[PDB]
Amino acid sequence: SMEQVAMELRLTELTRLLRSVLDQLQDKDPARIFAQPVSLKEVPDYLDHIKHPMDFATMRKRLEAQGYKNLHEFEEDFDLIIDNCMKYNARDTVFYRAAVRLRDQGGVVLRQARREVDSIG
Repeated sequence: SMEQVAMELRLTELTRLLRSVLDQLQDKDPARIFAQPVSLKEVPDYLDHIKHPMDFATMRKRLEAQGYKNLHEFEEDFDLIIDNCMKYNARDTVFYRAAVRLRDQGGVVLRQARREVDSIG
């Protein structure tokens, strides 16, 4: 149908916008602390602590499968990255501090993307 195509074009554009948003969020992690999943070889007990792991590579895979339907779902995953880290690592750690900085710096980027997604529909 012609509607299903029109939808598919919107999803594609949302995917295009969320791709730029992801690139901007990931620039705020220059140390690449959140680039890849926490290693289960190197942190064997991780899943006893964190029930829903997340990282930028895993968000990228979902993004390119057009698996984000709206900005809310995308933000849930970003928030997992941050909130997982702040629980698993203690306050006086390079890792916790990196998440606080990503949260603060990403907020600005997420603030504008919400307006762009409301604006462009």
